[PDB]
Amino acid sequence: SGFRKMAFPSGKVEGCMVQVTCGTTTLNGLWLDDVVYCPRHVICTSEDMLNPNYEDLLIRKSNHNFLVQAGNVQLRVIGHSMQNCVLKLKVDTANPKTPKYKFVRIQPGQTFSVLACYNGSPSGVYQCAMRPNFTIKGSFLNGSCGSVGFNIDYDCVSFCYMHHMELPTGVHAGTDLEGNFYGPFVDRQTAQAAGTDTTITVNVLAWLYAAVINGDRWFLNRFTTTLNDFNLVAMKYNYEPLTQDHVDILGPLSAQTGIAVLDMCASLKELLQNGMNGRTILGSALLEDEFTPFDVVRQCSGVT
Amino acid sequence: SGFRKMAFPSGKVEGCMVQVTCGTTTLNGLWLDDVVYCPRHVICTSEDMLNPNYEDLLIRKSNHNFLVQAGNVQLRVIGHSMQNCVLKLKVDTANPKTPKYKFVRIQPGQTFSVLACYNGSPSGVYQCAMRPNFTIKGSFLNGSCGSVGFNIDYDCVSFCYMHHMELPTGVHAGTDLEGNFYGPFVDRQTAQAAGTDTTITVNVLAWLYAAVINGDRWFLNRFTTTLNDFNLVAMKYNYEPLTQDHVDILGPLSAQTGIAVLDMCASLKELLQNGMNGRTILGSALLEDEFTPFDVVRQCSGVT
Ligand SMILES: Cc1ccncc1NC(=O)[C@H](C)C1CCCCC1
Ligand SMILES: Cc1ccncc1NC(=O)[C@H](C)C1CCCCC1
Repeated sequence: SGFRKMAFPSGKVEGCMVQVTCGTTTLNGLWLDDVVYCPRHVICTSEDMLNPNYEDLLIRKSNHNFLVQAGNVQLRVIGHSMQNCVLKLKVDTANPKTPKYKFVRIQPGQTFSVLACYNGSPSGVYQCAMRPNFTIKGSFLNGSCGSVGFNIDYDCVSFCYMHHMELPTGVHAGTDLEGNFYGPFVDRQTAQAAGTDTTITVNVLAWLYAAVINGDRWFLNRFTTTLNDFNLVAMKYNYEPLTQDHVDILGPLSAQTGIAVLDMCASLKELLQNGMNGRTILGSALLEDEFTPFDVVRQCSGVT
Repeated sequence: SGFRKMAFPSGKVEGCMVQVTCGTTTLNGLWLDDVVYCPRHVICTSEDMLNPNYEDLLIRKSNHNFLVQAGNVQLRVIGHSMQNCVLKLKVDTANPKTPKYKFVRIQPGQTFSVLACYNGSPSGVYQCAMRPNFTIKGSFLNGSCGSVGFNIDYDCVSFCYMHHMELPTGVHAGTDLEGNFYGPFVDRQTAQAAGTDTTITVNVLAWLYAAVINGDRWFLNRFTTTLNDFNLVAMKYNYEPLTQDHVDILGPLSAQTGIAVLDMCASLKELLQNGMNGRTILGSALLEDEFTPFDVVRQCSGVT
C-alpha cells in the first residue's frame, strides 16, 4: 500500500540522450537507431528567436555544423532534415542502446514521464499529465530543450513528447516525435495564448479510487448522482465533462472496490462543493488529476 | 522554471536489480560487484514471520537454495552471510553494470529516490523523504522488498535504503545497506510503534524559496521573526525546531532571492497560523517538506 506520483524507470531513455550543438546553441537530442531527433530551434541565434525563418536558417547549415556527442563519443552526421518542428540528423552509427520503441501522439489528459536533461545528461525524472489545453506543467530550465516524455509497456518505450518551449506564463510546450506541437503553439519567442485549462475529471475519480484502495475513505458519502447532474457541477468548477467512455475506463476500479462510478462522482461533487475541510487525500490537500485510471491499476497491482 | 518532485535518473540502479528466491519467497536483490544484497526475510515462510529466529532459519539454507536471476541469467551463489537484517550472497560473476557506488546511512529529513521493483523488475521511480521518525511514506506492495533508495552525485550512486516492511499503519520501514533498520523497527510481523513524526522545517523553508524563485510569492509578508519566536510556533504545529545549522544550509537560497531566512520564517509562521486560504504554492495546497535545500538548488540550477 501507499500511493505515489511514480515515473517510469528512465534507464532505457537515458541510453538515448545525446547533446546537440549548432553554432552557439546546445540542447538535447534523442538517438534511436541511426537518427538523432532534436528541436529545430537548435539552429537559431538570439536575433532569430522572435520569428525565425527555419527553412532559410537550415539552408545555411551543413551536416558538419551539427555536433552530436553521446558523452564520451562524437557521432558522425551524414544527413539532416527538418520534419515539422524537429530536426532528424542521420548518423553513421546506430545507437547500441536503442530500446524497442514507438512514437505516439498522446491525448490530452494522458500522463507520461519526463527525463529532464541538460547538455545531453539526465538530471531527473518526473511524472506529469498533458493538460486538456495541451501544455504541461514541468520543470525545465534553458538547455532542457530536447528532453523527452514517454511511457513504457513491458520492454517498449513509447515516446510522446519532446520539450521545446516555456511560455511567458511559465508553463511548457512541446511536440510529438514527428515535430508536431501539442496545442496551438509555434516555436518562436512570442506571447502565446494557452487555452482555458480544465481539471481531468476521469483522473481525479481514478485517484479517489486509489485513495479508497489505500485506506483514505473519509470522503465517501451516502449519495449518488447522474452523469447529467455531475456534469452541471463539473461545469461550475471547470472540470472536464464525464462521459460513458470515462465511466467505462473506470470499470476495473469500480469492480475492485465495489463503489459504483456514479457513487464516486457524488463523493467528488461533495468535495467540489464543500472542499476538503482542512483534510487530506493520499497526502494531498487538493483534488489530484495526474493519475489516469490505467496508472492507478498499474501502481495498485505492481506492474513491471 | 517550474518545480517538480523529481527523482534521480534510475538507470544506474536498474542495472543492479535482480530477483532472489529462497523456497517459497521471492523478492528483490541488489547486485553490486560480486555480491547480491537482499532482505534477510527472504528465508522465512508464513509460519516464521511473527518472530523468526533468523540465525536458525539461515542454518537450514545452503548457497544452492538462493536462486538469483538477473532477468535472462542465473547467478551462481558461492557464499552467503547475514549482516544485521540483510543477506549478502557472494556470486561468481561481478555485475558488469555495477556503477560507482557508496553505501551511506542518511539522516532523517534527507530525501532520496526509490526504484520500486517486483520480481527483480523495475516498476517505477519516485522521490521521498526519510521522515523525522525514520519511516518513509512509499508505494510498496508485497514483493517490493529489496527495492532500494539512493542519491546520485555525478557518476556515483549512494545507496541509502533497502525496503523491508510495511507497518500495520501503512507506512514503510527499511534498512541502510549494512542491514541496520532506520528507526526502532524489527523485521517481524508485529504491530510496532513509529515515533511521533514532525514536519521537516528546513525543507518547507527550502520549498518556499523554490516557490519565490518560480514566481509563487503571495505568501511573502512585511514581517520578520526570531529563531526563538519561530520555534514556539514550530512547537505548536509539530514542526522540527529550526537551528542555526538549518539557517546556514539555507544561505545560498537566501542569497539568491535576497529574502533573509528569518523573513522566510515569518512567512512560514503566518502560513502555519492562518493556512493557505484556499490558495496554492507550486501546485500544492499544503506545506511541502520533501525537498531539501540541496534539492532546491540542484533543481533550480539544472545539475546533471
Ligand atoms: C528559457 C526556457 C526554459 C525552459 N524551456 C525552454 C526554454 N526556452 C525557450 O522557451 C526559448 C525562449 C524559445 C524556444 C522556442 C523558440 C523561441 C525561443
Ligand atoms: C506486505 C508488504 C507490503 C509492502 N512492503 C512490505 C510488505 N511485507 C511485509 O511487511 C511483511 C508482512 C513483513 C516483512 C518483514 C518480516 C515480517 C513480515
